[PDB]
Amino acid sequence: AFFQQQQLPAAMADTFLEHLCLLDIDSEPVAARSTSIIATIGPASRSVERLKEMIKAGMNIARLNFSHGSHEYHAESIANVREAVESFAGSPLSYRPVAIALDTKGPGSGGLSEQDVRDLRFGVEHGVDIVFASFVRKASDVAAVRAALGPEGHGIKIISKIENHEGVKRFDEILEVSDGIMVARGDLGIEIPAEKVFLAQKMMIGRCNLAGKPVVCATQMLESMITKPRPTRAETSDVANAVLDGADCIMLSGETAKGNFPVEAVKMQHAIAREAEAAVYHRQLFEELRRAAPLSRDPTEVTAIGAVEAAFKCCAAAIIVLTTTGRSAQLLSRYRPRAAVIAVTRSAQAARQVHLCRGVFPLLYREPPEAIWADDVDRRVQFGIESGKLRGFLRVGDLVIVVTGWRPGSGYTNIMRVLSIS
Amino acid sequence: ELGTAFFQQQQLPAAMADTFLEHLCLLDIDSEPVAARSTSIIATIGPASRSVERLKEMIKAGMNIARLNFSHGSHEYHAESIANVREAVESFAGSPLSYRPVAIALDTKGPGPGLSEQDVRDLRFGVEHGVDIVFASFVRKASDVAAVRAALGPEGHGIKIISKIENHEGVKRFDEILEVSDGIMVARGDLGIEIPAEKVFLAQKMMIGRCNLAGKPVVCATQMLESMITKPRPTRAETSDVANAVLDGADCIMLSGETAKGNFPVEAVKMQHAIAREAEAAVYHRQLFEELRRAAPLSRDPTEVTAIGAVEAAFKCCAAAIIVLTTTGRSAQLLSRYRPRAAVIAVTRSAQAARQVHLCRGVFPLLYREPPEAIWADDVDRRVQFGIESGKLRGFLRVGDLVIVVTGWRPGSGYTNIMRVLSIS
Amino acid sequence: RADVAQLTQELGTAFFQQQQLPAAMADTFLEHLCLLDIDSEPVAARSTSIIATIGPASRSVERLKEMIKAGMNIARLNFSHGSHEYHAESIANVREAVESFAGSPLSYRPVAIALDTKGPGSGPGLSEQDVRDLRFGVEHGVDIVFASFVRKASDVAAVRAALGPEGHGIKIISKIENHEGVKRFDEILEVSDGIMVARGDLGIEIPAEKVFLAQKMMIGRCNLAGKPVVCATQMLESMITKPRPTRAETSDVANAVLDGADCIMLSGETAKGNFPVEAVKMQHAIAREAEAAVYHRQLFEELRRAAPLSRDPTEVTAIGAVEAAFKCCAAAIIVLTTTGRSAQLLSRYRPRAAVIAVTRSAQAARQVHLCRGVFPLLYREPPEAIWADDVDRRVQFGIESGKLRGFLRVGDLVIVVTGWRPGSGYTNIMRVLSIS
Amino acid sequence: GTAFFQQQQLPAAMADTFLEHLCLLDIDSEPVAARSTSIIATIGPASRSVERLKEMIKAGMNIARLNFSHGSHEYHAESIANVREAVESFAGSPLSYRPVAIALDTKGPGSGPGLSEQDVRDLRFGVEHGVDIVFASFVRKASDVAAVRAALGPEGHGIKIISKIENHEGVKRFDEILEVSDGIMVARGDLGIEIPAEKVFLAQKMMIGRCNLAGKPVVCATQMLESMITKPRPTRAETSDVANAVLDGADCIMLSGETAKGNFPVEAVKMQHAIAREAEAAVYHRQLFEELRRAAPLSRDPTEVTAIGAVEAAFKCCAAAIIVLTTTGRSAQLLSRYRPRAAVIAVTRSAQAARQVHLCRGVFPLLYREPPEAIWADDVDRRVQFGIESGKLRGFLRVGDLVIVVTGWRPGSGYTNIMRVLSIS
Ligand SMILES: O=S(=O)(NCc1ccc(Cc2ccc(O)c(O)c2)cc1)c1ccccc1
Ligand SMILES: O=S(=O)(NCc1ccc(Cc2ccc(O)c(O)c2)cc1)c1ccccc1
Ligand SMILES: O=P(O)(O)OC[C@H]1O[C@](O)(COP(=O)(O)O)[C@@H](O)[C@@H]1O
Ligand SMILES: O=P(O)(O)OC[C@H]1O[C@](O)(COP(=O)(O)O)[C@@H](O)[C@@H]1O
Ligand SMILES: O=P(O)(O)OC[C@H]1O[C@](O)(COP(=O)(O)O)[C@@H](O)[C@@H]1O
Ligand SMILES: O=P(O)(O)OC[C@H]1O[C@](O)(COP(=O)(O)O)[C@@H](O)[C@@H]1O
Ligand SMILES: O=C([O-])C(=O)[O-]
Ligand SMILES: O=C([O-])C(=O)[O-]
Ligand SMILES: O=C([O-])C(=O)[O-]
Ligand SMILES: O=C([O-])C(=O)[O-]
Ligand SMILES: [K+]
Ligand SMILES: [K+]
Ligand SMILES: [K+]
Ligand SMILES: [K+]
Ligand SMILES: [Mg+2]
Ligand SMILES: [Mg+2]
Ligand SMILES: [Mg+2]
Ligand SMILES: [Mg+2]
Repeated sequence: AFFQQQQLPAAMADTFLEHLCLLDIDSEPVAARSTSIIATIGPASRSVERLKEMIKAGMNIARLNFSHGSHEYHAESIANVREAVESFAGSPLSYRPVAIALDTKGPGSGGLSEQDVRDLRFGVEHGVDIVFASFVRKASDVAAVRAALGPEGHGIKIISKIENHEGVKRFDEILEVSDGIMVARGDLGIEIPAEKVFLAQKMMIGRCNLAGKPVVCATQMLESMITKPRPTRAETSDVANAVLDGADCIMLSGETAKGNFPVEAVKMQHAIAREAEAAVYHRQLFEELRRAAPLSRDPTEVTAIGAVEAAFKCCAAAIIVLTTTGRSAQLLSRYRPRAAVIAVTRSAQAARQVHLCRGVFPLLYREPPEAIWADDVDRRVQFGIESGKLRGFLRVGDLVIVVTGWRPGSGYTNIMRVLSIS
Repeated sequence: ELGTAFFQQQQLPAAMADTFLEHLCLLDIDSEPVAARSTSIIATIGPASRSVERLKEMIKAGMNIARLNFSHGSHEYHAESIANVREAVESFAGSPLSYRPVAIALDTKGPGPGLSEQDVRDLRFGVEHGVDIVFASFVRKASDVAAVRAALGPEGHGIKIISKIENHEGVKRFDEILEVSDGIMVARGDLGIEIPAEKVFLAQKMMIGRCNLAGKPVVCATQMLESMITKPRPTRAETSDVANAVLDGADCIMLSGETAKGNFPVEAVKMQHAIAREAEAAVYHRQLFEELRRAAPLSRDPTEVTAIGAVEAAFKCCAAAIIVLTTTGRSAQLLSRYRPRAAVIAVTRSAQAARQVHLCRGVFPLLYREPPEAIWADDVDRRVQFGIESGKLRGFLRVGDLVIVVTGWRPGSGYTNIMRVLSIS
Repeated sequence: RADVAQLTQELGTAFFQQQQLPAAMADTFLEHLCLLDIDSEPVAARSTSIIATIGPASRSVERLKEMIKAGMNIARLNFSHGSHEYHAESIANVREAVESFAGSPLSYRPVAIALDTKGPGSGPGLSEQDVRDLRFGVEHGVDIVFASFVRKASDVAAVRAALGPEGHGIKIISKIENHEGVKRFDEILEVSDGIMVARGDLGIEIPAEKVFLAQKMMIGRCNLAGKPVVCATQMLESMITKPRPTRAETSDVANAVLDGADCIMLSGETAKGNFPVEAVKMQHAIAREAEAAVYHRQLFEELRRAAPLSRDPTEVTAIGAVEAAFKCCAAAIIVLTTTGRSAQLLSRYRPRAAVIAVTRSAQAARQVHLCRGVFPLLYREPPEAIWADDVDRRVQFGIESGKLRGFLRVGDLVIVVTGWRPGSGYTNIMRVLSIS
Repeated sequence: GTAFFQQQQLPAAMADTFLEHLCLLDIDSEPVAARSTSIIATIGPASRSVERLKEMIKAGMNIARLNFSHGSHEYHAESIANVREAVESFAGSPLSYRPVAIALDTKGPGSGPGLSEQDVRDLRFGVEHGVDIVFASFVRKASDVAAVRAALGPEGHGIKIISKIENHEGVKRFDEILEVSDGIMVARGDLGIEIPAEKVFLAQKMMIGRCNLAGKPVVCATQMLESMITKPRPTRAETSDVANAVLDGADCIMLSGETAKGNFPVEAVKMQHAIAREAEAAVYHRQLFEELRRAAPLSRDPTEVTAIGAVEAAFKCCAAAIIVLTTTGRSAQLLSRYRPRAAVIAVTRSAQAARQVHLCRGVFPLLYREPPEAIWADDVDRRVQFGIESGKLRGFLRVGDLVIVVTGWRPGSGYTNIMRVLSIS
């Protein structure tokens, strides 16, 4: 029964053609949904009660579109998101962190506009986790956004939106200085021929996967759901193909901001992403990512590849990793393990931000500390196991890979352990 | 010899990549497509696309197959649509650069326990009106195909039966259906109501993969550019869907309400043409050819053996075309199954085979009507030169190019066994 | 170039020109061959063990010390000739030469003692002389038995029974020397600790032109099973009388290593020849060149694809450790082992990094020479009060001994493999450590 | 049949990995194909008798090597006459006649910087006596090859120059030497004294790999069966060395003292024949063909394009043979470079080309002696039928086998462009 589920016959295929031939509509997905969902907050999704339903449906990142609405409007949206998120904090083993992303208005006819400087300052003051920087055309645009965030915004992730020909042509220099990328297909589809957008999307996703940096696919993914309860056949195909392409996140704009079915749009992206993740041909994907990732003398990078290899060898249900900044979890995610990456962190901001990385499930640790550091580490690993059992990731008898470091503080991950559950 | 400009076009840097990941990383929006569009476009005929003048614009835009939906309209209405298609097609007979065959496909209303009475009558209408293809609705098992075949009667055994897979049973019994069918249509409209909407992409990719393995045509259909029924431009999901159906391996892509009743039928055809050309250049031929070769069983059939040798030879020299002489279309179909980048120019005396080979990706039919030469070898050479001169006129070939030529050792269908390398003079 | 660019700037272009590294980075086996370079010098310690047959040319204590220095790892006693008294004196001379280097535990070289049986002769199974010779082996503490003319699984069960309850730790290496042994190979390998491709008799029992097929098949199946395989007989035959071997002989040694042999053997070359020390030096020089020429990119990929999924934590840790070692160009993998098993499971994935096996068992230290790339370090300190401290001291002993021997250098990365509790069978941890 | 797929290591040939290919090698799986690696035997006192030479031709000797380091011109002229007399004693049965090449191995430069005066005289003797090949000793750079070519004069333009790599400089300047040479010899005797003995296998494997990539013949030489100079059977290292030279990709294997002066010249040839047949069946063609195709550059030469198409077609149908008509041997050499499992039966009228194609693995030369037919197409057909009749008599072909036939569009060398699938009747 285990080997009939989650497209495992198609996963064992010797060629990509045979993998396609073995895909089975009756093979049910079992793993938790790996690709994060970004939902744009607006009149249709602003209330606390509506936001609770969207969190339950699968929303991981709330997007604030600063092209419309005042600072007062956006501050109320942020407060409503935080109220809905904290309503589930009473059960720490099941609590789900939700990131808040600020999407800038952009440069308009201008570099960094004066409104963007004020909006970025608002973001830092309100503790946003991510900035989706509009119309990034070159590396100096990213440096300007970074400078506008100041010393208090050092920890905010900058995701550069590629929306025109120049952004595509200067992609490598933009990715180098960015934390990640958004394929902003709306403007991209007007700036370059509509029939070429799929080439830009596939190229950018491939380069972000190679760099190990998050990539978001955005705009018109389930467009018809703004007025209709069910999407078109092209829309479900688009969501599935963005996941198969290698996107870390998928996005909803008008579908959740102003449409009549915001919760249903989130549920639809969740249902498609789960099916598409099981249909990923891991045999070729892992081989290619492993071959292309450069040789490294960084112990976190070395431990990450060893852990992902070990996970595939034993069909590990999960890789439990301790992380301060999210970096150790991101380096595991870049190798696209089938095993869920359960990231145990004390940082509420890192817990929200790791939603940008495919297959990272953040757990915010709030248990009393242990006097002995080695005992504190072990208690965090047991917390990952207990949350994993409650959420359906793990069962007694499963094997897990545990990734830790040799001393406290960020940057010292160097250990991988094989553990039997219970 | 060819220049650096040649190797920058048609996604050639991405084509030379050693891995699929590197192939994706090398895709370039500035690398322009050069080859002729190989995925056929099926447009549904209706009130928005029935007039002779509108049909001429749709042929110019790229329509290769006209679909008649027998779920609506009388026999008289469909006979007038067929006459209008034929009138629009024959209006280009004066210019060899513009004349193109257009297939006519009858899409049945569907089943009741067996073949419905209306389907028996509609299939008989198809034979009487000389249709080329039947898109058989709601095929659930091999006996449904046998019933459609029997209803094509004494005169219509040459009509191609494309089975529409629209429900759970058709998906589960796919192998037995494909075995007795000429091809398959992934009919996503009903399929998306019969099975969970989130599973349709799995059924589409599986059916396309199995048809590619079997060397039989597969059509991707329904809601590909849906928003274009009322809007002049499609959504980002719609252009992505068309490109991904071509990258999946679909031989044909289809338009339904977009051309039958929408406000922009010509624009919908133009959009499918533009996307398909871009997506065909983005196909990773290096892995695709290797996998089709490895999966295809060994064969002692000379047509099959010649086809793989010709496709291998075409890749070796960057051949502009493979010119094949065919009476039934079979030798061209066996070349098409290996997905050459070279266009397959199929020269035939059969008007029906010329229309039907539009079902096979990358087959460009040329209908030959000259009186037959007394010496067979001279008649073969005249048809090969007709393919070369048509290719020159249409932009496929230039003097100095290399072409692969596929013929047989004697007249009649079934004897293809020869592959030649010719320098265009 | 992007996959090695940062490491090339850090370690230098000279590092990536040595040990056939340009040929190692090739995308195809054909390109790997085209890039093999006679100017690319080997750097790694020799990983294929050398078995030398003891005889009149190599029996003295002084001669044995030179053979240990030249690279002999396993001493073979051929029980087809010589009395029990003769073989007991050979064993005592080997042990005296081995213990003459015990003064420095960090450098000392364990040497295994292997008993090669006379065989069944015209009989159907275990002969009476073999029963007596196997009892002599147990009484004299031999580490390995090379069982002659093994034809079926019941032959190895008979050898096992003759070793008695006190010889349970002795490794049984089945010699495949005839058609039946080749045809029943799978059942023989299943119950054996390893195999010897005994080409002398095999080349008379089957057509001489088919021996290479049997050798390549048996080496491939042993590599797939993760069990040691020895290539034997006439590898450097002309060196019995000449100081230099023929072109076919150097080729044969290199190809046995490239095929995947864990051990290579010398018979008359060391037992009776005029150049026993030179024959050992020649096998050492060829094996180091051939080990660097192994196409690890395809070999590692194929060993992972063919090896079934495992729920054994030692097996899971071993593949993770070998993958980590390749990622950082690790100098060594340091492993703690009681029986040798954790080191054997690392060895089956054929890492380029040396596997430094730290053990308290003198017998396991001798026996791990059967596994390619395992360098045994015998730890003699009494146990620390706290088990975690005792584990740490053994890891540090491997590091310090490694540095003092040129295996490790300051700045190198090392992979360390340990377990969660004392006793054999609990290896489950892999650590990345920087050498300071 | 199942018996067919159990022979010639076919279970090991179908393996998905090289490791699984090794695990499936079977000592009971008998070789079926004809031996494709040529055997060069050095002529000396043990192999000069016309009667002894007839036995060596029957045992499998394809090339007779004359070592000009020993013996006078008078001695070598008698060797040549004895070889020719033994070879021509079988000319009375044209369907079984085996051509045998004559190769002149030069003394070398000695302590000098380039072409010695004795080599100039020996090379002139070679041209005057019609030798087919020159094995040029101690080639260190491209100018050494040009000097050998100049010494052959205007009448020796058709002689093949095989450069012997015997020292460090030859290995380091390998690429420039291969570029101007017809092929290479890995001369392990001197190479093993000029560089450390333990590094010779690296130079051998590298040079064989680069020659396979370039599509040029490579010879493995010296001490392959050394102990057979005095003993009836070789050592285990010697049989392994022969098998590994074939597995490495050598086109030819050589015997020196084993045939020139030893007591078992015929047995040494029989032993190389037996080992080479076993080793050729153990070649992992799945990976080898894939890598040769991937590495071989794109080509606009029709002979090269036809060759890859023909080899691909041969693998698809398990063709018993590829029958090629050739004037210079070039069309057969281009087929050989893709290492088909099918035997390349090369039909030629050139006695010299028939002798020289023995340098290319898997090429079986057939010398055609009939004068040209009046109709060129009939002359082509008669030569193809001669290849079939020779193949049937020699055991290469049987009724029911498929063969690939490679011809050109006009008489004269350089116009091969046709591949055809033929059933043996
Ligand atoms: O491992 S992957 O999932 N590769 C998917 C993939 C797609 C197309 C083809 C080429 C082909 C196209 C269509 C075919 O039907 C067919 O047989 C072959 C081969 C492989 C992967 C994904 C993302 C990044 C790296 C790697
Ligand atoms: O297709 S071939 O015959 N390749 C042979 C080959 C040998 C070793 C390995 C590396 C390895 C892998 C697995 C092993 O078991 C093992 O002993 C060594 C991989 C491939 C071929 C020959 C020549 C040129 C191109 C191609
Ligand atoms: O992923 P990051 O940010 O590098 O954090 C990993 C760090 O987490 C740990 O596992 C635990 O550290 P803390 O006890 O400081 O939380 C460290 O050993 C390791 O360096
Ligand atoms: O593709 P099909 O229908 O098998 O037809 C291929 C046939 O066409 C030819 O090339 C030409 O045949 P005709 O002269 O009869 O048209 C034959 O030699 C070959 O058998
Ligand atoms: O390779 P083996 O024989 O399984 O030994 C590995 C064992 O060695 C250890 O690392 C140390 O164990 P000891 O303290 O008993 O020597 C164990 O944790 C582990 O189980
Ligand atoms: O291999 P080569 O030397 O190019 O010879 C191939 C030539 O042989 C032929 O098949 C037959 O030519 P001939 O009739 O002159 O012998 C030509 O058509 C072709 O060009
Ligand atoms: O800004 C965006 O999100 C877009 O243009 O798609
Ligand atoms: O009939 C169709 O085309 C469908 O249901 O998609
Ligand atoms: O016994 C042996 O070692 C042999 O036969 O090779
Ligand atoms: O000259 C030769 O043949 C050699 O040195 O091997
Ligand atoms: K915005
Ligand atoms: K219909
Ligand atoms: K013995
Ligand atoms: K000479
Ligand atoms: Mg935008
Ligand atoms: Mg329908
Ligand atoms: Mg023996
Ligand atoms: Mg020499």
